Parts: sequence; structure tokens; C-alpha cells
Amino acid sequence: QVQKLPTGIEGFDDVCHGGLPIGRSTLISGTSGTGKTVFSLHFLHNGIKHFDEPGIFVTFEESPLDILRNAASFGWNLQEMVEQDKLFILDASFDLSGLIERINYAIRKYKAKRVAIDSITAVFQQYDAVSVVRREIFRLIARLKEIGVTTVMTTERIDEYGPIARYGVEEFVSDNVVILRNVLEGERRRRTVEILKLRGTTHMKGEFPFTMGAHGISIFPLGAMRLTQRSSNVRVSSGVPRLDEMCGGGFFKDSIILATGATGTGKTLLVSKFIEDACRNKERAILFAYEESRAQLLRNATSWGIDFEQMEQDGLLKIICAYPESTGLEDHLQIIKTEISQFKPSRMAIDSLSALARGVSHNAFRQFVIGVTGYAKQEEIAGFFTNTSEEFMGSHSITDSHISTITDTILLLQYVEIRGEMARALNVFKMRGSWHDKGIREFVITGNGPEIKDSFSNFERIISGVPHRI
Amino acid sequence: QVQKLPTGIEGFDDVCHGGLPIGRSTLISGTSGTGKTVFSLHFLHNGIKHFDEPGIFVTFEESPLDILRNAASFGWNLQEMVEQDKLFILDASPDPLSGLIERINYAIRKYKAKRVAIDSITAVFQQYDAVSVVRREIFRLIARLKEIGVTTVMTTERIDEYGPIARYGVEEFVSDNVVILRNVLEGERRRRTVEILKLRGTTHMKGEFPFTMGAHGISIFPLGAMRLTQRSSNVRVSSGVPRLDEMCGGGFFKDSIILATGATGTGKTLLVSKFIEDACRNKERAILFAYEESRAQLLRNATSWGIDFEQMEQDGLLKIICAYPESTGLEDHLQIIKTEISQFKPSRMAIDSLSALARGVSHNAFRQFVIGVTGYAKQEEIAGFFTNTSEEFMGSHSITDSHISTITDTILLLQYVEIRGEMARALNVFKMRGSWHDKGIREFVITGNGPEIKDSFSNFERIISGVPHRI
Amino acid sequence: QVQKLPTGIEGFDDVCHGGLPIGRSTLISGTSGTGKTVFSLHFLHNGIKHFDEPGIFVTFEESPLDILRNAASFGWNLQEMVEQDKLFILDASPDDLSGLIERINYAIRKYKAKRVAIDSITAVFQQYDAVSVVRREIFRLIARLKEIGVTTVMTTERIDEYGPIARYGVEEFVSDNVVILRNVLEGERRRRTVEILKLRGTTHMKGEFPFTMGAHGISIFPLRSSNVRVSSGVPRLDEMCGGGFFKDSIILATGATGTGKTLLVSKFIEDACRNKERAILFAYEESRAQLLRNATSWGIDFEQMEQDGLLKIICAYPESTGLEDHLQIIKTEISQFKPSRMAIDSLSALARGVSHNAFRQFVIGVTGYAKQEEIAGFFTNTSEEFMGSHSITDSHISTITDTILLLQYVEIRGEMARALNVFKMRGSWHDKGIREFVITGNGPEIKDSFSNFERIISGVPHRI
Ligand SMILES: Nc1ncnc2c1ncn2[C@@H]1O[C@H](COP(=O)(O)OP(=O)(O)NP(=O)(O)O)[C@@H](O)[C@H]1O
Ligand SMILES: Nc1ncnc2c1ncn2[C@@H]1O[C@H](COP(=O)(O)OP(=O)(O)NP(=O)(O)O)[C@@H](O)[C@H]1O
Ligand SMILES: Nc1ncnc2c1ncn2[C@@H]1O[C@H](COP(=O)(O)OP(=O)(O)NP(=O)(O)O)[C@@H](O)[C@H]1O
Ligand SMILES: Nc1ncnc2c1ncn2[C@@H]1O[C@H](COP(=O)(O)OP(=O)(O)NP(=O)(O)O)[C@@H](O)[C@H]1O
Ligand SMILES: Nc1ncnc2c1ncn2[C@@H]1O[C@H](COP(=O)(O)OP(=O)(O)NP(=O)(O)O)[C@@H](O)[C@H]1O
Ligand SMILES: [Mg+2]
Ligand SMILES: [Mg+2]
Ligand SMILES: [Mg+2]
Ligand SMILES: [Mg+2]
Ligand SMILES: [Mg+2]
Repeated sequence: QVQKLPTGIEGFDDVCHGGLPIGRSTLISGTSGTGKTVFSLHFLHNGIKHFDEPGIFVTFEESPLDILRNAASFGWNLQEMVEQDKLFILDASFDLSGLIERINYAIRKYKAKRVAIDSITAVFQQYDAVSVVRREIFRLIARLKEIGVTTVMTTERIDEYGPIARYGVEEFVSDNVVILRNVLEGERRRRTVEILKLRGTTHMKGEFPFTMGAHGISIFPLGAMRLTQRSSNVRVSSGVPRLDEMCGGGFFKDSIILATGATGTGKTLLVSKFIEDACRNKERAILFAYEESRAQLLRNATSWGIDFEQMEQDGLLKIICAYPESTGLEDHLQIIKTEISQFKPSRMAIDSLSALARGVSHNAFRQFVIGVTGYAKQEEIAGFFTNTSEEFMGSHSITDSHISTITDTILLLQYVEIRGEMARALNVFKMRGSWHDKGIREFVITGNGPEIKDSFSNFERIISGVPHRI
Repeated sequence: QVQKLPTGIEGFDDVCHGGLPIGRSTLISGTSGTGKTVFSLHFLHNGIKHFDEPGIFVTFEESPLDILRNAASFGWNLQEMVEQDKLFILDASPDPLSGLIERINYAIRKYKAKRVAIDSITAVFQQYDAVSVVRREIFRLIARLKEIGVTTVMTTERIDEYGPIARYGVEEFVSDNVVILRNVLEGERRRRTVEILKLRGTTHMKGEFPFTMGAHGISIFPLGAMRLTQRSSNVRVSSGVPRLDEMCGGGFFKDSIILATGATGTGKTLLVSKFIEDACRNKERAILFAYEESRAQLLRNATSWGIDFEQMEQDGLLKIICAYPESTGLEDHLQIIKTEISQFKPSRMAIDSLSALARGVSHNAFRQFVIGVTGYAKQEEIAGFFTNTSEEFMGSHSITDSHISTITDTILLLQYVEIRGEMARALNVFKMRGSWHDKGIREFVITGNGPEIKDSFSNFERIISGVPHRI
Repeated sequence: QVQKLPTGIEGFDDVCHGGLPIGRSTLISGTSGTGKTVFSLHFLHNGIKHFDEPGIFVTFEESPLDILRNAASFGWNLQEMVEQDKLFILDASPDDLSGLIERINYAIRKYKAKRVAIDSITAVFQQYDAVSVVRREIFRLIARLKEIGVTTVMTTERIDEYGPIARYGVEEFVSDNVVILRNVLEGERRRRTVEILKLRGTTHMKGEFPFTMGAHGISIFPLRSSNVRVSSGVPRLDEMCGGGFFKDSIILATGATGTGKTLLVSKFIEDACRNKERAILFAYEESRAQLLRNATSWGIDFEQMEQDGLLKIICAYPESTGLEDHLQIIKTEISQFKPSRMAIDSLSALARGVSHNAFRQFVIGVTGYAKQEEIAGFFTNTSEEFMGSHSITDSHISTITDTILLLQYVEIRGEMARALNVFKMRGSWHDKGIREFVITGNGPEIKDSFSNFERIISGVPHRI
């Protein structure tokens, strides 16, 4: 019988299984710069816009004018909401009994249903002991429940993985507790959200990554991804007809393609051909490059007889070039999502995934891979992902990150020593939903692209890289 | 000798070796959101539903009306219990320990209560009570409650998960019984555990045991309490591939765990699909737990193999449950399986795949999962088909990486074999407990109609390496 | 709308996405010797030099004369600026709150100051102040400086590098903006970093960015292509590469010790100077004398190239400094001499001590500078295994490289032979052969491929 109020924040409602309990107070706790103020403003803003519920923001430090100024770059009409008596900022820069009655006045005057208090810590630092803090928070919470308001209360922390608040009391008094974290690992920051406790209801458990973008907080609950993506038998072309034959008539549109192999095997070539065919069919494509600069890609592509500039000028090709270490993986994902949503491609390429794994948790990488994979299949975009293997010959593994099961189609490129010279080979290792050629065919790179020849039928141990002529 | 009172909480009595000591006080300690209040209510709720033992809940903060509303999420009709005078919520919250003890005592007498819950004592000692005060005052409360002869649950707060048991380093030593609820955050995922540290005068299970809070309240899964006592018959069940059945000595065993291991793309899913199809052809029910592919993909690929899961799902013989491994923790996944089984009640089940569920979990937490799902399948007499993808694509010297080979009864090893510069495939019945099996590493070819198993590579060596030599 | 003011500090405005918010206070916190003071003076100095905005520097310990003396090592004309009534240093050193305000207010007016630096606010409260008092007192100072309409910088002291952000656990929550300076000790080596933790109402780059302090102040360095060919100095290798190396490419020479990487990195260089072009060699393994002796035995006369003004050689042990400092040493020397071709021998040596993640940042930085400056770059990496190295690098920098030359030993008939292979060449055809070569007093000699053998890449072949 515990009902909830939508915050209007994308993903927070999902993690809360609907939103914050109505009539109750929720504690949002975090270190400096975690998004407590941003979240609290968000909560009020959506109240007034989407449900026409007036809201009150109580401030003990930040001036009203600064709060509006610091919220100006989220695209919200707060100034007008204030002018139209829909939002009231109460400056508060036997004090709690005074504050309580002052808030109560504003609630009744503006007929408020949502309240934000930011931050309660500042009040109790005055000179309150743990015994005093506990009784005083309980009063404020109880009275706020008496007026019949839904409240968001902000507290400060010092550590990321330590005391949830400051006095070790605020959490046990609050019905609902939210933790914002901003963790530093490998010189990079990662914002996350956790719902620790909602009394009398359910919620998602654990930390959920988030970003603060254009319209505010965006949460991507990886747990709230459903394994229900649609699947057709519609084919698309690789740009190499012999490969299309080997793949049983081309790749599926609804599929994830992995090209794996050592450096210089011809992965970038195969993605370039995959993108070319999109543009040749007058469809849009995006290439996310993390290894090469666009200028480099352009030269190399023109040396294969592929004109990327032409494709860009036609408005069919978008190339995004970035160093993996330039941001966190949650941010990388958001760039991929935002850039796809702007260009609405039918085909997408990542060159390479193995680059985005350098100097990252094996787990954090997997979370990234499931997300981009899941997004592509969800959005019905054909994805071609590249992976560079460390060992250049003999690698008995497809991925060092062990990601093979997520992909639908696996193209294995490899070097093969033939008569004191370095040759290459291509195999359609896996193809869900279709027959494929089982051959480890030779292929050569020319100035006009790849040429898949025939298997080395008179050789043994071809997969090792160092064969034996029978 | 100390007698025990059944709590009626699923799994708690097993870890307690019967229940909580009667006429004694049990400390329940934990950080915020561990489920201390839920445990307390459950204890009292079951007291009155099962044995008609009236209960008293002493609250120092939460209002009676909130406790009832917060309990509604479990479907306990506590409002009726309060009206019928079987549950009493004593409000000891601020006016805006001898006196409290006297109120509690006479409340017990009025309602003839046999069980009491005090939530939380920490709050009352965060007035001004010091180490010597808290100790003397808890002792007073505990001693008196033994005088009345009531079984009491007492709640305390903590800051850390693996630090002091309570706040003042005193409550654990004065209490006769100590339970620790933990909500540990490893990685970015939370795992609820319960531990019984100490039961004076009695025995109990030791260490941490996972638990979940569901629709009927707390549910504890102690693998330790699970016994090696599952049945074994000679009843056979068909794979769906007649040549494989011959290779297995006349089909799989019903009371068995089938493991298919192999590199990606070998055809593990194809074999799962056949195993399920067969049940439905014999008008038997089967569940598929897919953690890699979606219903749409699963059905498109099945139709490419000549399998209609839709017809089976229409006839109520097939239930496909697709979900990412990241959606929940393993303990929760285990529950979802058991629940969905207990609903659909199948003859066969499939997990495609176990290797997916080992993603981002410890080796022991996965084992504990494997022991659970296997043991559950075997003690419910349901044939189980499990898949495992291997990290190496040719020449894996190990069957599994997680060492789950001993738990499985039948092992099917799928591999790639390079023949004439082309990737062929081979199938082997590596192990078959209780039966003869073909020892051949026999080639197979995936077609539109399904798998077609052929002859062994009798003119080759080093076949298991995946890179053979022609003789 | 929140507006930012350029600091003019190299890279800080990039990481600040414009600069520090105008008319607000930014907290700069760090342990001792991080560079709080140097950062604050750099803020004021650049205010007068670039935007002609006067600045005030409040000090509670350091003397004005010492501050100017300490600023001397950056070439900052603070002497003139004080004389020209541009910079004024308010000495609040012992021989209160309301007092210091009025003084600064007067100075702001008297000197028409738009920038103020306070260093250090900790010291003031190091008289006495409970958490409540500190918070209220800082809140006032900020609230007032906001009224005056000044962009302020405030210094605070930390005890640990990854601990609390300030001292009293309060300063971060009052300030609108918080910058953290760190000086982390790891492997007996120190590394300086800057982080923008929080900018209320605006965006900023997230995380730690490395910085150095040169002779102009703080340098923060956060993270086309032609078909013009250049010669290797080995005709046969040029043919193997499809007509030589591209002038817009990174060349890696990978192989075991003694394979001939230094020879190839010598021929390249000699070829530049033979074309009357400048080149630099950054050595971290051998001395200039050793290099000269061995070059002479190979037939290459470096001494002439240095004298003819077409070759510089910078030799330094990797342990000399740190990666971030090493990178600056390259950058500086490149701009000074202005080469056509660069050469590092070796990158494997510069990877000693540092972390894999720490090294990867060096390579990208160095790689980017060459391509940015349009300089051909020849790099060497020594592999750990002398035979059977089925891995190009252990550092995984292959993707960053354009051209890969693999040198390996091969056992032929109880004898140790050598082979070279153009493993990779982006934007060009190359020879695929694993060709034998021999080192002589005339230099290398690329011969034929071992067509009659198998398993050559292994190093232990089989005569078929
Ligand atoms: N119906 C339900 N189903 C699942 N989980 C639930 C349900 N009801 C409550 N919970 C969970 O139980 C948590 C609170 O349990 P509760 O026993 O009140 O915690 P506690 O340990 O008493 N907290 P605290 O008072 O701060 O010490 C909620 O945050 C939910 O995660
Ligand atoms: N014009 C050309 N003619 C013939 N071969 C060429 C030509 N241009 C490039 N190549 C070959 O193509 C290779 C580069 O292929 P590419 O697609 O970049 O491989 P990759 O596997 O993506 N490399 P990497 O990302 O560095 O691991 C070169 O090493 C040459 O062997
Ligand atoms: N219609 C078809 N005709 C022929 N071969 C097919 C057909 N459909 C699928 N295949 C083959 O069957 C393979 C898929 O088998 P599958 O059972 O999905 O393998 P798996 O080992 O379960 N893969 P994974 O889940 O990634 O570990 C494809 O890679 C093809 O080689
Ligand atoms: N208008 C905006 N546009 C974009 N990002 C913003 C904006 N406002 C704030 N941010 C980001 O959010 C951070 C601070 O969010 P905010 O909610 O003010 O933090 P907080 O947790 O309330 N800080 P504190 O008061 O110290 O506890 C900034 O450092 C920015 O990274
Ligand atoms: N006069 C000479 N005649 C023949 N061979 C010579 C002569 N001088 C040097 N060498 C060879 O050249 C090798 C040194 O080549 P060099 O280019 O220094 O290798 P490297 O791979 O850079 N070594 P290192 O720096 O230790 O990793 C010696 O081991 C000899 O085999
Ligand atoms: Mg704030
Ligand atoms: Mg590439
Ligand atoms: Mg509770
Ligand atoms: Mg200083
Ligand atoms: Mg050398």
C-alpha cells in the first residue's frame, strides 16, 4: 500500500520501481559534486511541468539567484515557474521549529506537494550532537509527513565507500535512502546511483552508472535492459561478395559482427567495406574510431579505393574519432548513444573494442559491451565491432575479454607463414541463423580492396599460423 | 537443555538448527536496509499465524501506522491481527529503561504474548547512554525479559559490514544470541547475507548464508543444509538426435545433469533446442532459461534448424525465460529459476548458458549457484541440460574452467577440427555415469533439419588438439 | 547564465571548458608542494598580461619580497607590475574576519582589481575554529567577494592525496568550484595531477590530468596525412615498404636484443642528413660515444652530421626524470632544433618503472606531437623473449604504430641468423617476405626469404 511519485528523471524511476514513496522523505547523500542539488531541482521541475505540482526549495547557503543561474544550462523555464508561483525558493541562510513553521507557511501558501531541502547537514553543524541530530531530523521528517508532502533531503559525505551520511543517524531515521557516488579509479571519474533502502516497497539493488547531460541526469539501468530484441532474416552486404557467399548470402541486418585478429590482418578494411555498402545503398552509417585519426583513415581508405569524404559530403557517413583514455566507459557509451540519435544510422562500426578495454576493469568493459551491443540490437542498427589480439600467431582464443558469446557473426583473420612469407587467411567462424563456408580461405589486400581466394587444402596446422605442407 | 522456537522463516530455522532459543533474547544487528524490521515482523507474524502466539512490537521511531503499511508489501493481514488483539504495537517514540520495561511487561500480560520484538534499541541508547550505561541497561532489559519468559528479538544498527557487530562494542557480549544481517557491495552489486554468530547453550550453522526478500518476506538459501539425497532411476529420455541417443547407450537419463561444453558456434544451443523439442513432442513441459539470446533470436534460429518453439509455447509445453545475467545477482537468479519451475512444474529444464552467469562473479559464488541449481533439479526429479562455452576455440585441455565437471553426470564435448584447411566439427560423449557410451569423436554437420552425426576421424591423430595430422 | 574567465594557464581552460566561473571563488586544495601558490600567481599574472585586469594577492605567511623572489624563476615581471600599480600584495601575516574584508575591499577599489588570490585560508583558521565557525566564516568571505564582483582563487591545505579534499571537511561544500592538486608518490617517483571536481552550473572535464611546472608556470597537457615517402637508408627495405616510409607515419622496429634495431635507427637519420635535413636522436640505452663508435663500425659518420648542423643526439637514462617530464624534454628539443625526422631508442627502456597505463599515455603524447608537427618518427622496442615472441609488444601499442618492422633471430644450421619483415604498413603495399639479413661494416644487407624452411617465425625452423 506504499505508493510512489515519478521524479521524471530517466532511469531513476526504473531503479526505484516507479519512483520515490509519496508523503515520505527521501535522503540523497553524496560527496561534493555528486549531483544532489541537480537531482533535487530535477525532482521539483518535473513535478510542476508534468504533474503541475508546486514545489519548494529550501536553501541554507546557495542564494536563490545562484540556484537559478546554476540551473540555467539544463533548458528549464525555472524563472517563469518562480514568477508564476509554481516554484518557491526559501532562503534560510528553536531554529528547527522556526524553519518548520516557515516551510509549512510556504507549503500552504503555494499549495506545494514536493519539497527539496539542501542541505540539512549545514543546519546540524551549528552545534548538534548525534542524540540531538536524531531527534531533530525525526521531527522535521514527521512534520513533513504531517503536512503531506513528498520530500527530498540532501546530506554530505566525506568518503565514497564509507559512512552514508555524517553522523551515522540520518540513514536509520529516513524511510528512503539514495546514495550518489563519484569514484576515482585510474585517474577517471564514474558517477553512479544506488537505492540503498525504500521502506515498504521494492527497488533495484546496487550501483547504477549515470551521466549529467543536456537536459540533466541520464541514468542507464543495465539491469533494466530486457532480452526481447526483435530478429529478422533480412540480409545486408559486407562489401565483399565472396564474403557474402561465405556468410550464406551476406550478414543479417539484425546482428552483431565481430572481426578479430592480430594487428595488420585487415580488420579496418572489412569495416570500411561494411560502411561503404551502407552509403552505396544510400543509407547512413557511423564509424567510431579509437585507434586511428580521421585523416589517417581517409588516406588508408583512399589507398583501398574507398572515398569516405564523398560519403560524408553526401550526408551518409559520420566519423567520430576519440582516444579511449579521454573519458570513462559510461561517458563513451553516452557519446555513442547521442551520436547515433543525431545521425540515425542503419549501420554502425566500432574500431576497435579492444582499444576501449585498455586500462579498464574487465567487468567495466563487459558492462560497456553489453550496453552498446544491447543498444544496437534494440535500435535495429547493424553493428560491426573490431578486436585486436595480442599474440599475432597461435592465439587459441577469439577474444581476450571473452566476449564471443555476445556476437552473432565472427570473422577470424589470421597470419599464415607460407614458404618464408607472411600470408593471411579469413574464416567465418560463427554465423547464427545461417549456413556459412567452413573454409579458412586465403585473402589478399590490394589497392582495390580484399580478394578472398581458396583454402590451403594441402596444408596442416593452418590455424596455428605456422603450417606444415603435407 | 535449551529448547528452540520455530520462526517459520524459510531457511532461518535450518541455520539455527531448529530456531531461536525459547525464553531468550536474540540480537539482530545490521546496517540500514539489511531487513532487521522485516525479520522482526516475520517472527511475530508467524508466531500468530502458525501457533497462535500473540506478539508485541516495540517501536522507538517508526509509527504503528507506517509499520502496518510497510508490512502490506508482504501480504500479511496484520491489521486484522491488531484488531483481534493478537498483535500489539507499543509506541515508545518521543513524547513530542525501567519505565519501558514495565510497559512491555504489562503489555505481555494483557495480550498473553509469547514473542516480543524491540526495534531499535540503538535509538534509545543514542540519548546519552555510555558504554557502562548501555551495558548495565541492556542487561537489565534482557534479564527481565527472561523473567517474564518471552522469546525476544532485538534490533541494533551498525555502520560497516565487516566491523563492530553493533555500535558500542557491548551489545553482542550481553546478548545470549547474535544474528548479523549484511548487505555487502562487491563490484557494483549488493548481496544480502545472514549469519548466526552465537547461540549460547545450543548449536547452529556457521558463516554467512545468502538470502533474498520476496513477496512472502525473507527467504534464506543455506546450501549447507541441502543434503546429498536425490534419487536415481534407469529411465531414459531422448536427446532429439537418434544417433546421439545411441551414442549415450539408449538416450539420456531422466535423473541426470547433462553438460554440453565447447567453443562458441559449435552447436550447444542446437542440442538444447532438440532436448526441449523432444519433451514437447511427448506432451511434456519444458522451460528454457536463456541468458545470451532473446526469444526473437532464439525462435528465428530455431526455425532455421526446423524447430517451432511458438507452437510449443502455444500448447503450454514450453516457457522461455530470457534475461541478462546482470539483471540480478546469482542468489536472485537461483530464486527466479526455482519459482518459475515451481509454477510451470516442468519435466525438463535448460540453462543456456552457465558460462554467461559466471560473468562478473567470484568462483565460489558461481559454484554455490551450480550446486544449488543442480541439487534442486536432481531433488525435484527434473532432467537438466546445461551449456558451457569454453574460452579457447581449439585444444582446451580442460572440460570446464569453473570445475563443475564432477557435479554433472553426462558430458557432451563439442569441438572444432581443422580438416583440409576447413573448420569441421566433432561430438564426443565424454562421460556417461551409469551407462555405456560411444567413445568416438564423431564428426557432425549442422543443417536446416538439425545435426547430422557422422563417423570418427579414424585416419587422423591429435584430433582433440583441434589441429590434427593425417596418417 | 554562468560565464567563465580564461586563466591563460596552458590546458587549465581546456579542462575547465572555458576557465573559472566569473565573479565566484574557486578552491584550490592540495598537499604541500603541489603548486597552489604558483597556480594562484599564474592566475593574477596572466590577468594583467593578457586581459589588463589588475590582481590582488592575499598572503598570511609568505612575505611579499619572498613571493616576488619565488616568482622570479618563471620570468614573471611582477616587479614592474607592482610598480605600475597592477599587482598588489596584501600582507596579512602576523607580526579578524571583518577586518580582512574591508582591507581587500579597499585594495580592490584602489587598484581596480578584477582578480584576487587568497593563500592560504587554512592558515587564517589555524588560530581556532570549530566546523560550524569555519563554514560560516568562509561562507561570508565568499558571499562578500561575490558582491564586490571579483573572481577569487582560494588555497587550502590537505594532509593526504586521496583523503579529504580540505582539512575541516566543510570548505568543498561551501565553495562553488573546487580544483584538486595532487603529487602522488608511486614507485619512489612523484607525479603531479590536476582535477576539476565541481563547477556549479557548468561543465568540466572529469578526472585527473597530469601537469608539469616549467619555466613559464604550469603546463597541463590533456588528451592531415600525406603520401610523401622518405627513405630508410636501405634501398631493399625501401622496396619492401613500397617505396620507403611515409613522412607522416610512426615506424616501430620490434625485435630481440642484438637484432639490429639501432642499426636501422642509424641508417634512418643518416639518410636525413644525406638529404641535408635535420634530425634528432633520443637515446636511453647507449652513450653518444658508444653510439659514435658503433656507428663508425657500421660506416656511419655521426660526428660530421652533428658538426654540419643536421643532427642532434640527446642521451639520458630513463630514470633521469619521469614520463611527463621526458615528454617535455622531447617537445622542447624538437622546437629548438626543428627536425625533419625524430628517433627514440628505445621506447622499451622508457617503459621501465612506469605503469602500463602510465606508459601508454607517453606514447600517445609523443606519437601525436610528431604527426602534429609533421615529423617522421622511428621508434624501437626490445622484446623480452629472444625467440618465439608471438607478440609484437607486451605494452599493446601496435595499433598506435603505422609501420611495423619485425626483426628476429633464426636458427639455420647450428648458427644464429637474422631476419626482418615489414609486418604492417598502413596505406601501402609491402613485401610479405621474412627476409634474411646480415650486419656488416658497410651496414645491413637484406637477402632472400627462407622458402625451403617452415616455422621461421618460431625461430626454430624445419628444413623441408
Ligand atoms: N515487499 C518487499 N519485497 C522486497 N523487498 C522488500 C519488500 N519490502 C521491503 N523490502 C526491502 O526491505 C528494505 C527495508 O527493510 P527493513 O527491515 O525496513 O530494513 P532495516 O534493516 O530495518 N532498515 P533500518 O531501519 O534503516 O535499520 C527495503 O529497502 C527493501 O529493499
Ligand atoms: N594499397 C595497399 N595495397 C596492398 N596492401 C595494402 C595496401 N594498403 C594497406 N595494405 C595492407 O593492409 C594492412 C592494413 O590493414 P588494416 O585494415 O589497417 O588492418 P588492421 O587489422 O585493422 N590493423 P590494426 O588496427 O593496426 O591492428 C597493411 O599492413 C597492408 O598489409
Ligand atoms: N541453417 C543453418 N544451416 C547450417 N548451419 C547452421 C544453420 N544455422 C546455424 N548453423 C550453424 O550453427 C552455428 C550456431 O550453433 P549454436 O548452437 O548457436 O552454437 P553455440 O555453441 O550454442 N554458440 P554460442 O551461444 O555463441 O556459444 C552457426 O555458427 C552455424 O555454423
Ligand atoms: N547546468 C549544468 N550543466 C551541466 N553540468 C552541470 C550543471 N550544473 C552542475 N553540473 C555538473 O554537476 C556538478 C555539481 O552538481 P551539484 O548538484 O551542484 O552537486 P552537489 O552534489 O549538490 N555539490 P555540493 O553542494 O558540494 O554537495 C558540477 O560539478 C557539474 O559537473
Ligand atoms: N662490424 C660489425 N660486423 C658485423 N656485425 C656487426 C658489426 N657491428 C655490430 N654488428 C652486429 O650488430 C649487432 C648490434 O645491432 P644493434 O642495432 O645495436 O641491435 P639492437 O637490436 O639495437 N640491440 P639492443 O639495443 O641491445 O636491444 C651486434 O650484436 C652484431 O651482431
Ligand atoms: Mg549542492
Ligand atoms: Mg585497425
Ligand atoms: Mg528498521
Ligand atoms: Mg604555497
Ligand atoms: Mg638498441
